Amino acid sequence: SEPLQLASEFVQDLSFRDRNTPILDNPDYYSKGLDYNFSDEVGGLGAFTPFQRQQVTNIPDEVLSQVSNTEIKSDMGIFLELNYCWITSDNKLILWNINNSSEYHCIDEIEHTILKVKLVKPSPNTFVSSVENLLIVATLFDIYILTISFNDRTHELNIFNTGLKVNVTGFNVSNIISYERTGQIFFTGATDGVNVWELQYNKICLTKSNLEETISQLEVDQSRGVLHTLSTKSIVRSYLITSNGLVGPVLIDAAHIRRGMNALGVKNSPLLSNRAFKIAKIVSISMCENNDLFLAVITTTGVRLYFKGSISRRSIGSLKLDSVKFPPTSGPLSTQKASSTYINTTCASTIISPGIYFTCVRKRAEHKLYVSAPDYGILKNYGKYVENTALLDTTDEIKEIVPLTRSFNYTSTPQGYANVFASQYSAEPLKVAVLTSNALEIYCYRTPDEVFESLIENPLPFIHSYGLSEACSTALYLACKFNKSEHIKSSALAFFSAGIPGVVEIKPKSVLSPRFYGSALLITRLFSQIWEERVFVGISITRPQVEYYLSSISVLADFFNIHRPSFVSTASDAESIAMNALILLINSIKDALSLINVFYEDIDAFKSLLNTLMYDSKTREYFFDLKFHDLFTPNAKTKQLIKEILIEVVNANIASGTSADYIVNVLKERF
Repeated sequence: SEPLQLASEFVQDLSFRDRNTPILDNPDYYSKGLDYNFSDEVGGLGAFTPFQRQQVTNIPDEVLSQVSNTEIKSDMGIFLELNYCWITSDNKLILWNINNSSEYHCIDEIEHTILKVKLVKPSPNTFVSSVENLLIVATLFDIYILTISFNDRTHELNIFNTGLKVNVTGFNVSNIISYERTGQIFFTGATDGVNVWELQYNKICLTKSNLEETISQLEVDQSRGVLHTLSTKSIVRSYLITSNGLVGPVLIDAAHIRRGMNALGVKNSPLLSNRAFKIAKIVSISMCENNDLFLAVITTTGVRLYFKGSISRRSIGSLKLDSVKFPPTSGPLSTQKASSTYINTTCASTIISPGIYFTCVRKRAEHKLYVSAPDYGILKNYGKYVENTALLDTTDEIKEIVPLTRSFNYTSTPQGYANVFASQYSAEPLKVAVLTSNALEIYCYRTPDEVFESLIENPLPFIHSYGLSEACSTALYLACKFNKSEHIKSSALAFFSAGIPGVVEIKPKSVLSPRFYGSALLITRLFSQIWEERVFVGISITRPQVEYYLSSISVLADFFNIHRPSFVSTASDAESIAMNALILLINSIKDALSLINVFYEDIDAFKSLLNTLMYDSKTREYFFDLKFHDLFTPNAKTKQLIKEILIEVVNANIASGTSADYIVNVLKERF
């Protein structure tokens, strides 16, 4: 009955709903073929284009000039962690900043032909455990380990030799990879078959697979600690990484795959025939994304094969083919079974979590780049799996494809994992780097707001795909959004307030209107990360974060304070009550964040005061377990505690000038 608790309950119900959206992959989603929204032209999907090319950065001349002379071996790649690229020519290695390309560092401490470079995490129990990353360099004779870090002043890259050096003369190292949880480094040699070695550094290398020709790829399941190897004969071997070594392997081969396909009821695909069969790429799947799925296999025909598995303490089960996705054409299974759209697919192809498929196709006429992104909104709105698949701009041969940012997954559980609509505001904007022989190309993911923006003259397909509530939420966002044309803002506001006159109405029925649910969704998603987190530990969130949240909620506060008489003052009155409660909630959140903002002006003094103040035991305990939502909708105890605290911030000389005045204004008004 009380507004703040009511709004709080709404917010929490919606947060629950956001955390429990369908799991990304399920065999039932596409057992009878993949529902594609496909275009073989750049920009062809129009509004629902998942990615757009935003820049092309050439490999700098000053960098290429030091690669000019290369008699034997050249290679290049992207360092996922550093946002740096690298080139090797014979014995020299050059790293260059993706965000600069005037800033480059050479490694000259290397005598012989470089075979492999790799970025890796340090082991937890070492003298270099503090460093962010290690750079492993393997040549014909040695493995060198360097540290890479950032200077805290000139902000340039520091690269230091650790002094670690490992003899690998008869190896010809061909692959390097790490298990990050332990910092273990596994590697292969081109002259040691399918054997897996390990490098330990407290220098020695030891075999793990000694008492299917050679290994072409190593892949680690970081969430489970599983090691997959892909060999030149398209055989996958999986091992459980344990403290006492590798347990396995379990195998996937062409025969296993034929058995699986026949068991799935899908028979005689020309793309999976014994002649046409070869594996381009394998990519592990996190148990956070799917509890059962262990591994995706990309074939040279562009087919995705999904395998489930199971692991115990010292054992690993054989992988079973759970599902298959065929290329798009132009159920549809029967035609997708024989689609040649992705013939042939190269090993530069990859899958970026969650489920985003970058397909590097080489025709026999020419390089084409495709991307397939699951339509998350459709999945959570309808429980239906649809991929938006489009041709991309890149025409040059693709060397590597790597995400430059963290994946925008919403939860760390299969439920709600791919809810990008909930994480669109908090997650880092997804950018994907495509390295070719001439340039680095950056592709940016298009969020719901941009989709709605493309559909500003007619948001009907947005509503159709994503639902009316999401449409109102995004319209509110765009109506408040900074740096937009007046046309876009006024159109978004018009939709939010009136809907589409004569076509779509926004109103409560006898449930509340999608305008209310949209607004509430915005509030819930903005404060998703800090809602259930404790306020005091110092304060659990930094000062720039506090200013961020405060600014955001201030924008919303002003918005609703202005357009209030249109929403407030039986279904209609229920709507009025809910909306009023929500607006009060917004203002309250603003108030709390404002007090925290005041606290952040002299944080050392405030920490001191908190130390001396922190009063029987149950109250200091009640204080240190206060969550942000406890401050957003405070009970009497919280209110009196905060009152006392402010009283001390003023009584003692912490709050300076306008701060303290603002505080006594607060104590006077709402205390």
